[PDB]
Amino acid sequence: ELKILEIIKEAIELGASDIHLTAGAPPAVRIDGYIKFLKDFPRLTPEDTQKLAYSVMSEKHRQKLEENGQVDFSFGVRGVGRFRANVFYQRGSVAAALRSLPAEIPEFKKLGLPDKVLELCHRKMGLILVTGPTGSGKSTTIASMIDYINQTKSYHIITIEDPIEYVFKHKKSIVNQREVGEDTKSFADALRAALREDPDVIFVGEMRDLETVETALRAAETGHLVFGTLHTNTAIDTIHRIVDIFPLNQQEQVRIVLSFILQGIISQRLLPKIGGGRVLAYELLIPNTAIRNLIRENKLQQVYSLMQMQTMNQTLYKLYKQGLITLEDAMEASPDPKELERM
Amino acid sequence: ELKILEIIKEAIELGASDIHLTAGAPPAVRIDGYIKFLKDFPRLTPEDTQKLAYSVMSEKHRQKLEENGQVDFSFGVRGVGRFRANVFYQRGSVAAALRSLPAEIPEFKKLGLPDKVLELCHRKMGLILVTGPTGSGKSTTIASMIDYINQTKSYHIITIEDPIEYVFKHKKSIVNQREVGEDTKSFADALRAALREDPDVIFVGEMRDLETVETALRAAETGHLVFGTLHTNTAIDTIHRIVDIFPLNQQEQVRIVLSFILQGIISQRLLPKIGGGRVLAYELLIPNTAIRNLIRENKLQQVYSLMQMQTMNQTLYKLYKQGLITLEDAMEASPDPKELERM
Ligand SMILES: Nc1ncnc2c1ncn2[C@@H]1O[C@H](COP(=O)(O)OP(=O)(O)O)[C@@H](O)[C@H]1O
Ligand SMILES: Nc1ncnc2c1ncn2[C@@H]1O[C@H](COP(=O)(O)OP(=O)(O)O)[C@@H](O)[C@H]1O
Repeated sequence: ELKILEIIKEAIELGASDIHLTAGAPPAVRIDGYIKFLKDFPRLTPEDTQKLAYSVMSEKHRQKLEENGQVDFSFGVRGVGRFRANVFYQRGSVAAALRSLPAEIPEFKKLGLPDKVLELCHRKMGLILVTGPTGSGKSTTIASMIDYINQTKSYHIITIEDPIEYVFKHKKSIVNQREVGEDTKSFADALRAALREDPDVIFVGEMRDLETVETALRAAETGHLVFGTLHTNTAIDTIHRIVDIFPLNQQEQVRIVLSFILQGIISQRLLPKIGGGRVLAYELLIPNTAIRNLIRENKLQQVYSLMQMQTMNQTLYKLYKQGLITLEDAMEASPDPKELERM
Repeated sequence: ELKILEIIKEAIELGASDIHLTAGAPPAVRIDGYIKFLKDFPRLTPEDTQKLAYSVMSEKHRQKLEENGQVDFSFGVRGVGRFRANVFYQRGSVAAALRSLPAEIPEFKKLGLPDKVLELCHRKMGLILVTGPTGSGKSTTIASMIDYINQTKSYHIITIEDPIEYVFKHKKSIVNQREVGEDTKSFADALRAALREDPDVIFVGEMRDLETVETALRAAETGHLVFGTLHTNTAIDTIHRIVDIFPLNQQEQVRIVLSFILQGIISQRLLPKIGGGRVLAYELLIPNTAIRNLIRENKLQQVYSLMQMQTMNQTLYKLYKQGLITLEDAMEASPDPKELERM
């Protein structure tokens, strides 16, 4: 009767985002943001949610659920696509929460970014940054850029992910994708090796460690175009954030580096549309003659003024000068009420 | 059908720099900077890239690919020459990236350095430094110097490398080459022993550690001519860099030492030629009566002024006073626009 290899069917048939298997309820499913218990066939599940859970768990996983009452892993079904699971000892039993992994990568056009971004991928070496609150298109924006490359250039692209969100088909180039925690054990002892694996483009899924940003930066300035992703929210704060987290025995030299190596910056926030709902706000900073020198001299604040590539407001407005984002959401996402309200 | 001992053939036949074996593609190859998939015979490789990988891996290697998802090692084929590999768990499989190791050492003449450099090797003890951005001839410049010696002197030369780039034929002297990570486990507990092995010339491939530079310096001032390689870019900054990284309870005495022991300095940058492409820029500092005393008194900046052996610009120009390096690259490599532009 009960088979996870089939529970996933009725879920993918309804278009669920997440499916949850607990102990007292019948397999559940998250649809349109709601939790609905699919009693369609399965009945209140027994503490043998451990049975279904194993019909997916290897051994380095099943034993891991024992050291600590939980495991975070990804597995693939030849049926539909790939899923992300997280089994854990819930209330003296076993509970699982399978998510879903993107089988297809979006056409950069569909994203929303300008036709300027597709030029960054065409650079030769530097530090392309994509920042925003968790849930703002970062992953997608990156996979569209890394995939645009994989299509038009003859490179060996190397990505260090946790977990591998999007996957890549070998096209005009050879892609190598290592999952931090399954293929290596860190972004460092993986980015460290990326250095000596002849990769043309490196990719760190997350850069919240000194040593990580340390190398992400040493690599960016050694011949490779690296893509990094901080959780900031604006341009000014980004470049600021990375230089600040460095001992002050050369916080300026770092400003110097971040000025010779910074290839681009694109912060994002996913606001709603009076359509289906998704549209994207953002701030794009493409260094020039002045800002380059500015950053180094740290005449920061003043650089924001030269920004006639596009402040977050010249954008928070541009979406409304048409009829998409309402005035309040153009504020509940606006990095500054003051800058706007004058439009 | 598939045999790494043969994949290397078709690669060396095309003159590739790197060859890459991934999982979805057919063995690939990096030619003229490009990634080309040699479908010549091999077909889309199966996850049995682990089979080819092992037809090269010993045991202290195959097991190492298990502790961490990667191994960095060198192996030799009696066919052509020696190669550098780096196998790693890529996307739940195994991926390899074999490079290539120089079978022959260049005639010092072909390098580009003046006829002054070949005199340093003839000194009796001191600290010969070769610095530059990774990719500037350091390895080659050194192997040409260490080999010029091996040819004209009756010495026991000892080199501590990681990895052994160039190899040496016993000529008028006996060469000993230890690979850090295979023969010993460090530049220190290897340079420490070099001290008591009666070597005439010592060689540290990399000196980015206190203890390392500590001994590289204690050895240089104990009777041996040692060759070191920092990643700096100019003379002034070099000697500066090494003294600064020393607790300030005698940063001057260190300046003192670096002034009695500094035998020479030659920073490099590989610029392009309107020919095939490679020509070399550089800054050469051969201490004298003044600079010796200068360094100690730390009247640094002023020493740069006595430099009528050759500033980086008197060079960045000398290449152009002929017709090789264009004016902009004579700047995109120039350690200072100001110093030049007056030529
Ligand atoms: N530019 C965009 N426009 C509309 N929807 C987007 C855009 N970027 C991402 N999304 C959608 O938002 C969701 C999550 O985006 P994602 O990048 O995976 O989160 P994160 O920013 O943490 O990496 C996905 O369902 C994705 O399709
Ligand atoms: N003086 C030079 N002139 C022209 N080409 C050079 C010179 N020195 C090195 N090269 C070439 O540049 C490449 C790398 O130089 P190498 O010294 O091995 O890198 P690194 O500076 O990191 O040690 C090699 O292919 C080498 O033949």
